[PDB]
Amino acid sequence: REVRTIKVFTTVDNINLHTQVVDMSMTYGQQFGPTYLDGADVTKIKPHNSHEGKTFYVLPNDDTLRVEAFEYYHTTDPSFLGRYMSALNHTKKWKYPQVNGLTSIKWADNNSYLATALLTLQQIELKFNPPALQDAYYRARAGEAANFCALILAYCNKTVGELGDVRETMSYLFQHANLDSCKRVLNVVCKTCGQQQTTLKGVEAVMYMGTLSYEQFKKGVQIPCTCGKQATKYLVQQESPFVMMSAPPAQYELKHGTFTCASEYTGNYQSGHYKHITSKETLYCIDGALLTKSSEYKGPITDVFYKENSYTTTIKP
Ligand SMILES: Cn1ncc2c(Nc3ccccc3Cl)ncnc21
Repeated sequence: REVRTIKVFTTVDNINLHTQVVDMSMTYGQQFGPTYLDGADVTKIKPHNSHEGKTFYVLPNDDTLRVEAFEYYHTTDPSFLGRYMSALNHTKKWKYPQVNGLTSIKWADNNSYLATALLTLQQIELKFNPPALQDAYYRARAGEAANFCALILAYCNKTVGELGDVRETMSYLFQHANLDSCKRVLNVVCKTCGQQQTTLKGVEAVMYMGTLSYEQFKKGVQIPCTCGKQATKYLVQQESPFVMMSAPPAQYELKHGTFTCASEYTGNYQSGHYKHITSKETLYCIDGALLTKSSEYKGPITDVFYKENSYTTTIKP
């Protein structure tokens, strides 16, 4: 019969704010359904004076919100916002030191794979299609990386605390990147079967699993033919700002100025730790918040990133 009310804003995207007047006697839950304040689940909290004028996230439960959510995130996955908020609640508590002019993450909750991915993303040319991802990437480049990390988690369907794979993370993120112009032309040659050429576009044009060396891919790599015998696969043409070469972790020597950055993986599928090696004026090894320099580097490398623009082979088949 006596009611206290505050004004708050609800949103799915943090750009379109929708005015609400809420009753302080009931929970946010009772009023909006699942509600979050800066990542924290406030579904079962009651509105408080300090809340007046703040923005709360809600799940998209009307047509306007569904459209906004889709336009912002480019996903219709009903669990997405929940998982993002959940992740954000953890990532907002992590530390993001500047290390050698790059935003890193101090180790917490098995986040070594995310630190490595975050560092990599700052050194290759990539534009994301979902406004959420692109906005968050710009802020992460500027030093505020908590949202970006939470979004990477939500898009890769990974929970805070779980061991992650960098190659898999890059692959999922790449699905949301504009890589439509990227083109790869391959040739596979059999002394018996002949020469078979393949054109790839998009994510598949910038990724390779089986060798770390971009040079080796240009020169030719041995693979089975349908004939049963050994054929040569080699890169004919590449049009992309970068390429990613991956392989199961093995001892490998990184030579200064022959690549942009690399992932080191110590461990197996059940446990392990990533470190990031970048080529600048010398070799930097970024391990979360820790930085070491060296002229040479030899370690279990699993991904290497190289710069590219437009490459044509000099091989005449
Ligand atoms: C021997 N081994 N252990 C892991 C692994 C791998 N993927 C992976 C999975 C989880 C975390 C990190 C990575 Cl690199 N790919 C190839 N060989 C691998």
